[PDB]
Amino acid sequence: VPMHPFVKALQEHFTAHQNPEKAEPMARYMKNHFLFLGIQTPERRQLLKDIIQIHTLPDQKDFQIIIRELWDLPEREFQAAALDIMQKYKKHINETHIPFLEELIVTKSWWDSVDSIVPTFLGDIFLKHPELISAYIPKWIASDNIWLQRAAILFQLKYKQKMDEELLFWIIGQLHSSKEFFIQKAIGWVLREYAKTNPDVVWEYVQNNELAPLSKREAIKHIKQNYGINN
DNA sequence: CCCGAAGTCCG
DNA sequence: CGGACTTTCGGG
Ligand SMILES: Cc1cnc(N)c2[nH]cnc12
Repeated sequence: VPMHPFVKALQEHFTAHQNPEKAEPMARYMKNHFLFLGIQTPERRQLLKDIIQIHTLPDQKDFQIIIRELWDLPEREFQAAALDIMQKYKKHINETHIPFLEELIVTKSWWDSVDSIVPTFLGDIFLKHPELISAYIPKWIASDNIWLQRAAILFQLKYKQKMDEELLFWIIGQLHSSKEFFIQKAIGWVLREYAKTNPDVVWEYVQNNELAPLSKREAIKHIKQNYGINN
């Protein structure tokens, strides 16, 4: 069975505009976990738009197929384009897609893909269906996979006043002893972000609960101005 | 335009 | 450890 023609067309068009000179630093930035074609986001977006204009966006019946086929291509720009394409099918994504999104998180995993899946696609799903959080979050925290652990921390990133504080702090408590940078930093990020909504609660939490030094420092990067730094 | 959100390099 | 500094991206 041949590659979906939309994916084949995207692959041809991206490859025709590859930049090996830019690809080397782009790959280094991701610690050489991936090959790159060397195409940065503004051009990558336009090349995708070109193919949509010529071929049209595929029927929704092929949405998951398109994403998987792009996920399986070696160069990282194809996963970035896959995420761009998933946004175009946003109105068709629902709670039944959580396992599909899980599988994207744990394949070709790095912060650039995971941080574009979790606070947006998964965040929106669990905002609408909070009763499903406990069907996934405990497993993610218990898993050996640091990207599922990061997903548990960051899916509420953008919730603002809809933040479940008890849940957030319970999740952070479960993961606060992790020595993994991407967990310590995720804890720092979600606390820093939620502090924009409720600084008093974040300040009290970080002053009175154990956190990795990196997590605490990132959490209070801004709000330490509001409370001061005691001698 | 601005500002706020991984990486290297150094003490 | 944390500060200083870097480019790239998204949002205002
Ligand atoms: C995630 C992140 C944070 N801070 C910066 N100054 C960055 N530059 C590029 N990505 C960045």
